[PDB]
Amino acid sequence: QKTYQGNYGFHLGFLQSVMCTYSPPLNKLFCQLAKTCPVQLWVSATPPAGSRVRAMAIYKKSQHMTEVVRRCPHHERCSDGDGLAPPQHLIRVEGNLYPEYLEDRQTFRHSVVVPYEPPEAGSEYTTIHYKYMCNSSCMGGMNRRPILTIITLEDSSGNLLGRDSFEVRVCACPGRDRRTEEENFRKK
Amino acid sequence: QKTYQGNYGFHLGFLQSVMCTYSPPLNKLFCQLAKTCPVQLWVSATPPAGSRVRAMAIYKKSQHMTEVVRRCPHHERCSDGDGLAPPQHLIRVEGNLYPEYLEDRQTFRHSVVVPYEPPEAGSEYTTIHYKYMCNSSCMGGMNRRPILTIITLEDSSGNLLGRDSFEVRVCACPGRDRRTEEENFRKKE
DNA sequence: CGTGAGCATGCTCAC
DNA sequence: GTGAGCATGCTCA
Ligand SMILES: [Zn+2]
Ligand SMILES: [Zn+2]
Repeated sequence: QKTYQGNYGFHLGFLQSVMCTYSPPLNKLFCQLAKTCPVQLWVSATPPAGSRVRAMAIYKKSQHMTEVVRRCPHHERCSDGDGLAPPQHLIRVEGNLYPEYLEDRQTFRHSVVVPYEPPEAGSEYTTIHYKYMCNSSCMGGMNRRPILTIITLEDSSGNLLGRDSFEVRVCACPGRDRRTEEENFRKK
Repeated sequence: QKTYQGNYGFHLGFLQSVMCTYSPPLNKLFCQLAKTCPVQLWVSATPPAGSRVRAMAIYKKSQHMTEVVRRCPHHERCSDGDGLAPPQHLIRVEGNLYPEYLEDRQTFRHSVVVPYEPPEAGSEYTTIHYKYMCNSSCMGGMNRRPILTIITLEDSSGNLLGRDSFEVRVCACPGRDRRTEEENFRKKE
């Protein structure tokens, strides 16, 4: 997808380095099922009060783009809910008291929204912890299809203020697969 | 709880083997998902009328024996129904007009019973076609746990007249895995 | 119909 | 827990 730093210079950042690892040249996150991944939110200017941060997954390949990304039938019933996220949601937020799990009434896409909070004292960014509740390979779900996670900064009214994204692969061996995908990578 | 021929010499045989292939030394059937496997029903003397044949799967390993063998959530919902077999049943019967899919309300175990039919003209055994609707590897299902299929010959009152059983591995490459398991089995020293 | 090599990807098991 | 190697479904010459 195409980014939109917008008027507040909004963009993501990732801690360097397993259970979670980010590849810059690929701008792809590799992580294990249900493991927390910290994502940094950077702005050049403080967003208006009441701004929100939304996370959503969409299939990368054009031919799958219209299909809603949801958990596979096995994990959807594996009883591992936190009492807040609906079972069919792939993406969950950890360490936040006000998550909102939504489903678009038109597209039926799932998303989890959290309030935007300015960086703590001494920091240049604010961190949000995300979890993916299915592997990219789960049958009846992502089915080995790569996805993109779209992080959008919106105002209290739900208007787009900024947007960024990264590709993600939820798998058993993040470190192994990242290396495999980086050496198989061809540029131009 | 043990194979046994009974008053009718009831035992199983298998057309010999790939899609579907049996290994005598292993007494194990290696087949592909949803592919028909013909198993032969042998008897020393014809059993009474009203006799039926039931098929049931159970996990081989003791620490799994108590868990019901059923289809994984993905396949249970993958609309491949045939209009009769409940969607969660692993074993289905092919080419038989009236199979009966039951679920023991006490053990919750699935089984499919079919009426017993004497061999055709010029044959010594009767053949029943089964097929498995999940791979042994299905996550949420057998999850790589080996199962045993138990075929029982019972009369119209449900009384056991004989029993037999074989191991089964439903997989993508039956020939590759049969060879591997037979190779590994030879290592009994 | 019918072949076979290599790989993708969750799992298991020594050090 | 850390790297090696296996188990097992899929892709495609
Ligand atoms: Zn899943
Ligand atoms: Zn299955």
